Amino acid sequence: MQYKLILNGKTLKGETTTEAVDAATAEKVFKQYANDNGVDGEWTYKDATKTFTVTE
Repeated sequence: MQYKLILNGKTLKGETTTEAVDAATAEKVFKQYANDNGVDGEWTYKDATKTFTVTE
């Protein structure tokens, strides 16, 4: 499924997607994508719109 990630912060902001087979994999990959770009923050997940949010 296409999961989404929303980024709120100053180091990084905007939206990005990933095709992952479930929400555990999608979570390892988005958190990898955040560490790549310097992002440290708090995470929510919303199984109803398959969407992750991280806010710095």
